[PDB]
Amino acid sequence: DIGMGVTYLALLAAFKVRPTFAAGLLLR
Repeated sequence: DIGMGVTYLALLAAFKVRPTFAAGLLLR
């Protein structure tokens, strides 16, 4: 695609923001 490398890195990695709350909930 025009930019599949952006989705596989953003929509695949950057997308992981939900669990980022519990994953780093230890930080205050």
